[PDB]
Amino acid sequence: PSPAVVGRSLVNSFKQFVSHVDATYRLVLDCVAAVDPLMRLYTFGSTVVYGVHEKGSDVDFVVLNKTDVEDGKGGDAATQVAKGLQADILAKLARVIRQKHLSWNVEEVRRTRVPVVRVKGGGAVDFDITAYRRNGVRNSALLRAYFEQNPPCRWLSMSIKRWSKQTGLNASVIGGSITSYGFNLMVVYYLLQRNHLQFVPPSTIDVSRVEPLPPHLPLEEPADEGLELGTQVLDFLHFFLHEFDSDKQVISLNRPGITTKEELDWTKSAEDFARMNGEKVHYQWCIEDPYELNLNVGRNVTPLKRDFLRRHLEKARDTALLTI
Ligand SMILES: O=c1ccn([C@@H]2O[C@H](COP(=O)(O)OP(=O)(O)OP(=O)(O)O)[C@@H](O)[C@H]2O)c(=O)[nH]1
Ligand SMILES: O=c1ccn([C@@H]2O[C@H](COP(=O)(O)O)[C@@H](O)[C@H]2O)c(=O)[nH]1
Ligand SMILES: [Mg+2]
Ligand SMILES: [Mg+2]
Repeated sequence: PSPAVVGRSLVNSFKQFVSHVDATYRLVLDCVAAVDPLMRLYTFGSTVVYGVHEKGSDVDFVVLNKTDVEDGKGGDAATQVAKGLQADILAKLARVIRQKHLSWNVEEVRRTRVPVVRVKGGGAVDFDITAYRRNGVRNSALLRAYFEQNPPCRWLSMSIKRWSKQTGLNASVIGGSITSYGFNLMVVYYLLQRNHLQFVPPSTIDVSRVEPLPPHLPLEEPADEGLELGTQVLDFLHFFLHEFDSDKQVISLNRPGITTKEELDWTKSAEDFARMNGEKVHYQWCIEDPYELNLNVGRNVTPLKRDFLRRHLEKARDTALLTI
Protein backbone atom coordinates (compact mmCIF):
# COMPACT_ATOMS: atom_id res chain seq x y z
CA PRO A 1 0.00 0.00 0.00
CA SER A 2 1.11 3.61 0.71
CA PRO A 3 1.31 6.06 3.66
CA ALA A 4 -2.24 7.36 2.97
CA VAL A 5 -3.94 3.96 2.48
CA VAL A 6 -2.14 2.62 5.61
CA GLY A 7 -3.14 5.74 7.58
CA ARG A 8 -6.84 5.25 6.76
CA SER A 9 -7.07 1.49 7.39
CA LEU A 10 -5.45 2.19 10.77
CA VAL A 11 -7.62 5.12 11.91
CA ASN A 12 -10.46 2.84 10.70
CA SER A 13 -9.19 -0.10 12.79
CA PHE A 14 -9.09 1.96 16.00
CA LYS A 15 -12.54 3.55 15.51
CA GLN A 16 -14.41 1.77 18.35
CA PHE A 17 -11.46 2.28 20.69
CA VAL A 18 -12.12 6.10 20.63
CA SER A 19 -15.50 5.25 22.17
CA HIS A 20 -12.00 5.24 35.66
CA VAL A 21 -8.80 3.63 37.03
CA ASP A 22 -9.11 5.62 40.33
CA ALA A 23 -11.62 3.02 41.50
CA THR A 24 -9.23 0.08 41.02
CA TYR A 25 -6.38 2.15 42.51
CA ARG A 26 -8.68 2.70 45.48
CA LEU A 27 -9.89 -0.90 45.67
CA VAL A 28 -6.25 -1.99 45.72
CA LEU A 29 -5.01 0.61 48.25
CA ASP A 30 -7.65 -0.89 50.56
CA CYS A 31 -5.71 -4.17 50.64
CA VAL A 32 -2.35 -2.42 51.11
CA ALA A 33 -3.65 -0.26 53.97
CA ALA A 34 -4.73 -3.59 55.58
CA VAL A 35 -1.25 -5.05 55.23
CA ASP A 36 0.57 -1.84 56.21
CA PRO A 37 -1.21 1.54 56.38
CA LEU A 38 2.08 3.47 55.85
CA MET A 39 2.59 1.78 52.45
CA ARG A 40 2.25 3.71 49.16
CA LEU A 41 0.78 2.48 45.88
CA TYR A 42 2.14 3.65 42.53
CA THR A 43 0.70 3.15 39.06
CA PHE A 44 2.98 2.36 36.09
CA GLY A 45 2.94 0.70 32.65
CA SER A 46 0.75 1.64 29.70
CA THR A 47 -1.91 3.51 31.75
CA VAL A 48 0.85 5.86 32.82
CA VAL A 49 2.79 5.88 29.53
CA TYR A 50 -0.22 6.67 27.36
CA GLY A 51 -2.19 8.61 29.95
CA VAL A 52 -5.13 6.44 28.77
CA HIS A 53 -6.59 3.03 29.71
CA GLU A 54 -7.16 0.52 26.88
CA LYS A 55 -9.46 -2.51 26.62
CA GLY A 56 -7.22 -5.66 26.61
CA SER A 57 -4.78 -3.93 28.92
CA ASP A 58 -4.36 -4.58 32.64
CA VAL A 59 -3.08 -2.08 35.29
CA ASP A 60 0.43 -2.24 36.75
CA PHE A 61 0.92 -1.24 40.42
CA VAL A 62 3.95 -1.25 42.77
CA VAL A 63 3.87 -0.97 46.56
CA LEU A 64 6.64 1.33 47.88
CA ASN A 65 7.65 2.66 51.28
CA LYS A 66 8.19 6.35 52.14
CA THR A 67 11.98 5.94 51.94
CA ASP A 68 11.87 4.05 48.64
CA VAL A 69 9.99 7.02 47.21
CA GLU A 70 12.30 9.67 48.78
CA ASP A 71 15.29 7.74 47.41
CA GLY A 72 13.71 8.75 44.14
CA LYS A 73 16.71 7.85 41.98
CA GLY A 74 18.02 4.68 43.62
CA GLY A 75 18.40 1.49 41.57
CA ASP A 76 16.56 -1.74 42.28
CA ALA A 77 18.66 -4.49 43.86
CA ALA A 78 18.85 -7.73 41.82
CA THR A 79 19.98 -9.68 44.84
CA GLN A 80 18.31 -12.77 46.27
CA VAL A 81 17.47 -10.89 49.47
CA ALA A 82 15.63 -8.16 47.53
CA LYS A 83 13.58 -10.86 45.82
CA GLY A 84 12.97 -12.48 49.25
CA LEU A 85 11.74 -9.19 50.72
CA GLN A 86 9.47 -8.41 47.80
CA ALA A 87 7.88 -11.92 47.85
CA ASP A 88 7.31 -11.78 51.59
CA ILE A 89 5.22 -8.56 51.39
CA LEU A 90 3.31 -9.72 48.23
CA ALA A 91 2.31 -13.02 49.87
CA LYS A 92 0.56 -11.06 52.68
CA LEU A 93 -1.13 -8.67 50.27
CA ALA A 94 -2.28 -11.67 48.17
CA ARG A 95 -3.69 -13.35 51.30
CA VAL A 96 -5.45 -10.01 51.99
CA ILE A 97 -6.83 -9.55 48.43
CA ARG A 98 -8.23 -13.16 48.38
CA GLN A 99 -9.66 -12.56 51.92
CA LYS A 100 -11.42 -9.39 50.72
CA HIS A 101 -12.42 -10.62 47.25
CA LEU A 102 -13.44 -14.31 46.95
CA SER A 103 -14.42 -14.10 43.20
CA TRP A 104 -10.93 -12.90 42.25
CA ASN A 105 -8.05 -15.10 41.10
CA VAL A 106 -4.95 -14.01 42.97
CA GLU A 107 -1.94 -15.82 41.54
CA GLU A 108 1.46 -15.44 43.13
CA VAL A 109 3.81 -15.58 40.12
CA ARG A 110 7.32 -17.01 40.73
CA ARG A 111 8.62 -17.88 37.24
CA THR A 112 10.04 -14.37 37.03
CA ARG A 113 13.09 -12.20 37.73
CA VAL A 114 10.67 -9.71 39.38
CA PRO A 115 8.15 -11.25 41.89
CA VAL A 116 4.59 -10.33 40.86
CA VAL A 117 1.05 -11.09 42.06
CA ARG A 118 -1.42 -11.49 39.19
CA VAL A 119 -5.05 -10.64 39.79
CA LYS A 120 -8.05 -11.39 37.56
CA GLY A 121 -11.46 -10.28 38.87
CA GLY A 122 -13.42 -11.54 35.86
CA GLY A 123 -14.94 -8.11 35.11
CA ALA A 124 -11.99 -7.67 32.78
CA VAL A 125 -10.63 -6.10 35.99
CA ASP A 126 -6.94 -7.11 35.75
CA PHE A 127 -3.70 -5.99 37.41
CA ASP A 128 -0.16 -6.84 38.50
CA ILE A 129 1.28 -5.98 41.91
CA THR A 130 5.02 -5.78 42.47
CA ALA A 131 6.78 -4.57 45.59
CA TYR A 132 9.69 -2.25 46.44
CA ARG A 133 10.90 -1.47 42.89
CA ARG A 134 11.33 2.04 41.40
CA ASN A 135 12.44 1.15 37.85
CA GLY A 136 8.88 0.28 36.93
CA VAL A 137 7.60 3.76 37.67
CA ARG A 138 10.83 5.42 36.50
CA ASN A 139 10.73 3.97 32.98
CA SER A 140 7.00 4.59 32.60
CA ALA A 141 7.45 8.23 33.56
CA LEU A 142 10.46 8.36 31.24
CA LEU A 143 8.29 6.97 28.38
CA ARG A 144 5.41 9.21 29.50
CA ALA A 145 7.69 12.24 29.50
CA TYR A 146 8.56 11.49 25.84
CA PHE A 147 5.00 10.84 24.78
CA GLU A 148 3.93 14.23 26.23
CA GLN A 149 6.57 15.83 23.95
CA ASN A 150 4.71 14.65 20.85
CA PRO A 151 1.37 13.23 22.00
CA PRO A 152 0.07 11.83 18.63
CA CYS A 153 2.97 9.35 18.69
CA ARG A 154 0.91 7.29 21.15
CA TRP A 155 -0.98 6.12 18.01
CA LEU A 156 2.24 4.81 16.43
CA SER A 157 2.86 3.04 19.71
CA MET A 158 -0.61 1.53 20.18
CA SER A 159 -0.54 0.48 16.54
CA ILE A 160 2.79 -1.33 17.08
CA LYS A 161 1.73 -2.97 20.32
CA ARG A 162 -1.53 -4.36 19.01
CA TRP A 163 0.12 -5.72 15.88
CA SER A 164 2.80 -7.41 18.01
CA LYS A 165 0.22 -9.39 20.01
CA GLN A 166 -1.59 -10.16 16.76
CA THR A 167 1.64 -11.36 15.00
CA GLY A 168 2.70 -13.53 17.95
CA LEU A 169 5.82 -11.33 18.56
CA ASN A 170 4.72 -9.94 21.93
CA ALA A 171 6.01 -11.74 25.04
CA SER A 172 2.31 -12.13 26.01
CA VAL A 173 1.77 -14.77 23.30
CA ILE A 174 3.30 -18.29 23.11
CA GLY A 175 6.43 -18.05 21.02
CA GLY A 176 6.63 -14.28 21.69
CA SER A 177 9.98 -12.60 22.46
CA ILE A 178 9.58 -8.86 23.15
CA THR A 179 7.37 -7.43 25.98
CA SER A 180 5.06 -4.51 25.15
CA TYR A 181 7.61 -2.45 27.11
CA GLY A 182 10.39 -3.57 24.75
CA PHE A 183 8.34 -2.38 21.78
CA ASN A 184 7.78 1.08 23.34
CA LEU A 185 11.52 1.24 23.73
CA MET A 186 11.82 0.73 19.92
CA VAL A 187 9.06 3.20 19.03
CA VAL A 188 10.80 5.91 21.08
CA TYR A 189 14.39 4.95 19.94
CA TYR A 190 13.10 5.17 16.34
CA LEU A 191 11.35 8.53 16.85
CA LEU A 192 14.53 9.85 18.51
CA GLN A 193 16.77 8.79 15.61
CA ARG A 194 14.24 10.60 13.33
CA ASN A 195 13.99 13.80 15.41
CA HIS A 196 10.30 13.61 16.42
CA LEU A 197 11.41 13.64 20.05
CA GLN A 198 14.01 15.49 22.11
CA PHE A 199 16.41 13.43 24.19
CA VAL A 200 15.73 13.22 27.94
CA PRO A 201 18.47 11.73 30.06
CA PRO A 202 16.86 8.79 32.00
CA SER A 203 18.59 9.92 35.15
CA THR A 204 16.44 13.09 35.31
CA ILE A 205 13.35 10.96 36.09
CA ASP A 206 13.01 11.31 39.85
CA VAL A 207 10.49 8.99 41.55
CA SER A 208 10.17 11.41 44.50
CA ARG A 209 8.38 13.70 41.99
CA VAL A 210 6.22 11.36 39.94
CA GLU A 211 2.50 11.20 40.68
CA PRO A 212 1.33 7.89 42.24
CA LEU A 213 -1.72 8.09 39.96
CA PRO A 214 -0.84 10.57 37.17
CA PRO A 215 -3.48 12.63 35.31
CA HIS A 216 -5.23 11.49 32.13
CA LEU A 217 -3.77 12.79 28.83
CA PRO A 218 -6.53 13.30 26.22
CA LEU A 219 -5.93 11.06 23.20
CA GLU A 220 -7.25 12.73 20.07
CA GLU A 221 -7.88 11.22 16.62
CA PRO A 222 -5.34 11.76 13.83
CA ALA A 223 -6.83 14.96 12.26
CA ASP A 224 -5.32 14.31 8.79
CA GLU A 225 -7.22 10.99 8.35
CA GLY A 226 -4.04 9.07 9.16
CA LEU A 227 -1.36 10.37 6.79
CA GLU A 228 1.10 11.09 9.65
CA LEU A 229 0.43 7.81 11.45
CA GLY A 230 0.65 5.93 8.12
CA THR A 231 3.90 7.48 6.96
CA GLN A 232 5.49 6.85 10.39
CA VAL A 233 4.63 3.12 10.36
CA LEU A 234 5.92 2.61 6.82
CA ASP A 235 9.03 4.46 8.08
CA PHE A 236 9.28 2.67 11.50
CA LEU A 237 9.30 -0.68 9.66
CA HIS A 238 11.80 0.63 7.11
CA PHE A 239 13.98 1.80 10.05
CA PHE A 240 14.11 -1.62 11.68
CA LEU A 241 14.59 -3.61 8.46
CA HIS A 242 16.99 -1.44 6.49
CA GLU A 243 18.51 1.20 8.85
CA PHE A 244 18.95 -0.36 12.28
CA ASP A 245 21.85 -2.85 12.19
CA SER A 246 20.97 -5.64 14.60
CA ASP A 247 24.44 -7.15 14.37
CA LYS A 248 26.35 -4.07 15.50
CA GLN A 249 23.76 -1.89 17.20
CA VAL A 250 21.66 -1.69 20.41
CA ILE A 251 18.30 0.03 20.70
CA SER A 252 19.01 2.36 23.68
CA LEU A 253 17.51 5.47 25.38
CA ASN A 254 20.62 5.86 27.57
CA ARG A 255 22.51 8.08 25.07
CA PRO A 256 21.36 10.09 22.00
CA GLY A 257 22.85 8.67 18.80
CA ILE A 258 24.29 5.20 18.32
CA THR A 259 25.14 2.60 20.97
CA THR A 260 27.16 -0.40 19.72
CA LYS A 261 27.20 -3.93 21.10
CA GLU A 262 31.01 -3.69 21.28
CA GLU A 263 30.98 -0.88 23.88
CA LEU A 264 28.56 -2.89 26.09
CA ASP A 265 30.29 -6.24 25.57
CA TRP A 266 27.02 -7.67 24.28
CA THR A 267 28.86 -10.07 22.00
CA LYS A 268 29.05 -13.83 21.18
CA SER A 269 31.65 -14.27 23.93
CA ALA A 270 29.26 -12.52 26.33
CA GLU A 271 26.41 -14.98 25.43
CA ASP A 272 28.59 -17.97 26.54
CA PHE A 273 29.22 -16.34 29.93
CA ALA A 274 25.83 -14.68 30.12
CA ARG A 275 22.83 -16.13 31.99
CA MET A 276 19.60 -14.57 33.31
CA ASN A 277 16.96 -16.55 35.25
CA GLY A 278 19.06 -19.78 35.18
CA GLU A 279 19.12 -19.51 31.37
CA LYS A 280 20.81 -18.06 28.29
CA VAL A 281 20.73 -14.43 27.35
CA HIS A 282 20.87 -13.67 23.65
CA TYR A 283 22.48 -10.60 22.08
CA GLN A 284 20.84 -10.89 18.63
CA TRP A 285 18.31 -8.06 19.10
CA CYS A 286 19.66 -5.71 21.72
CA ILE A 287 17.49 -3.33 23.69
CA GLU A 288 19.24 -1.61 26.56
CA ASP A 289 17.24 -1.08 29.72
CA PRO A 290 17.35 2.62 30.72
CA TYR A 291 17.71 1.68 34.39
CA GLU A 292 18.52 -2.00 35.01
CA LEU A 293 22.17 -2.96 35.05
CA ASN A 294 23.41 -4.84 31.96
CA LEU A 295 19.88 -5.97 31.08
CA ASN A 296 19.05 -6.65 27.43
CA VAL A 297 15.28 -6.36 26.94
CA GLY A 298 15.38 -8.63 23.85
CA ARG A 299 17.42 -11.30 25.67
CA ASN A 300 14.76 -13.84 24.47
CA VAL A 301 15.17 -13.09 20.81
CA THR A 302 16.78 -16.35 19.80
CA PRO A 303 18.38 -16.46 16.38
CA LEU A 304 15.09 -17.92 15.14
CA LYS A 305 12.87 -15.29 16.77
CA ARG A 306 15.00 -12.68 14.99
CA ASP A 307 13.90 -14.49 11.76
CA PHE A 308 10.17 -14.07 12.63
CA LEU A 309 10.69 -10.42 13.57
CA ARG A 310 12.23 -9.63 10.15
CA ARG A 311 9.64 -11.87 8.52
CA HIS A 312 6.82 -9.90 10.18
CA LEU A 313 8.35 -6.46 9.72
CA GLU A 314 8.05 -7.18 6.00
CA LYS A 315 4.49 -8.55 5.86
CA ALA A 316 3.34 -5.61 8.04
CA ARG A 317 4.48 -3.27 5.28
CA ASP A 318 1.92 -4.71 2.83
CA THR A 319 -0.88 -5.54 5.35
CA ALA A 320 -0.88 -2.09 7.11
CA LEU A 321 0.23 -3.85 10.33
CA LEU A 322 -2.44 -6.58 9.77
CA THR A 323 -5.42 -4.26 9.07
CA ILE A 324 -5.90 -4.56 5.26
O1 LIG B 1 10.91 -6.28 30.64
C1 LIG B 1 10.08 -5.41 31.30
C2 LIG B 1 8.69 -5.50 31.17
C3 LIG B 1 7.90 -4.59 31.87
N1 LIG B 1 8.46 -3.63 32.64
C4 LIG B 1 7.59 -2.67 33.34
O2 LIG B 1 6.20 -3.05 33.27
C5 LIG B 1 5.45 -2.03 32.59
C6 LIG B 1 4.27 -2.59 31.82
O3 LIG B 1 4.69 -3.80 31.20
P1 LIG B 1 3.93 -4.44 29.94
O4 LIG B 1 5.02 -5.04 29.09
O5 LIG B 1 2.83 -5.32 30.48
O6 LIG B 1 3.43 -3.22 28.99
P2 LIG B 1 2.18 -2.18 28.98
O7 LIG B 1 1.50 -2.16 30.33
O8 LIG B 1 2.77 -0.92 28.37
O9 LIG B 1 1.17 -2.66 27.77
P3 LIG B 1 0.24 -3.99 27.77
O10 LIG B 1 1.02 -5.10 27.07
O11 LIG B 1 -0.01 -4.28 29.24
O12 LIG B 1 -0.99 -3.51 27.04
C7 LIG B 1 6.49 -1.40 31.69
O13 LIG B 1 6.09 -0.17 31.09
C8 LIG B 1 7.69 -1.32 32.62
O14 LIG B 1 7.61 -0.20 33.52
C9 LIG B 1 9.82 -3.55 32.74
O15 LIG B 1 10.42 -2.69 33.45
N2 LIG B 1 10.61 -4.45 32.08
O1 LIG C 1 11.31 -5.46 35.03
C1 LIG C 1 10.13 -5.73 35.31
C2 LIG C 1 9.53 -6.88 34.78
C3 LIG C 1 8.19 -7.14 35.12
N1 LIG C 1 7.50 -6.29 35.93
C4 LIG C 1 6.08 -6.58 36.30
O2 LIG C 1 5.76 -7.98 36.21
C5 LIG C 1 4.82 -8.25 35.17
C6 LIG C 1 5.31 -9.41 34.31
O3 LIG C 1 6.64 -9.21 33.80
P1 LIG C 1 7.06 -9.82 32.35
O4 LIG C 1 6.70 -11.29 32.55
O5 LIG C 1 6.20 -9.10 31.32
O6 LIG C 1 8.54 -9.54 32.21
C7 LIG C 1 4.64 -6.93 34.41
O7 LIG C 1 3.30 -6.74 33.92
C8 LIG C 1 5.07 -5.86 35.41
O8 LIG C 1 4.00 -5.42 36.26
C9 LIG C 1 8.17 -5.13 36.43
O9 LIG C 1 7.60 -4.31 37.17
N2 LIG C 1 9.44 -4.90 36.10
MG1 LIG D 1 0.77 -3.69 31.58
MG1 LIG E 1 2.76 -7.35 31.48
